[PDB]
Amino acid sequence: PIEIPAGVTVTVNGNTVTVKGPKGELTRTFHPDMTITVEGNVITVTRPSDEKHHRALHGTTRSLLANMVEGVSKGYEKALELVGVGYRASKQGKKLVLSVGYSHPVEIEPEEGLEIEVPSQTKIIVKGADKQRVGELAANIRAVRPPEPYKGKGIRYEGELVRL
Repeated sequence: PIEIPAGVTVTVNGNTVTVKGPKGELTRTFHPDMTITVEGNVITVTRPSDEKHHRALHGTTRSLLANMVEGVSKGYEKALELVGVGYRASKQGKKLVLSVGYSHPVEIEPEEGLEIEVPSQTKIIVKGADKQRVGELAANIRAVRPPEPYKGKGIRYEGELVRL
């Protein structure tokens, strides 16, 4: 079973599961053949048979739930860094404002369930409960102005190896 940490509320309705927590809320549907139940303090997954496809479905369903529980409790994040003189980021409302060498700034507003933090003018942190959506928004930010080959200016992931 999956342990429901504190602060986390799990709701099951047929094949749709909703998990809420301090870091966010996520709703997910699972394979019909799988039975999901909140057994007091733990989430249990019961497969219909012992054939292989079910055994595989069972472990796959279990993992997804575990990660849904990890996301709203612990949350996920991806950091990016700005490299280049005059290149800076700031937070104006829910919006990320980027000054990356164009005539005017680029403003990005995260969708629902996503946050963007700017702890220093050259560091951007994207966070949320869905690891995928976090990965996707950070790739979209970097894509505004990826690192150029001669000097490495642009936006790069925090540990991005971009040798000039």
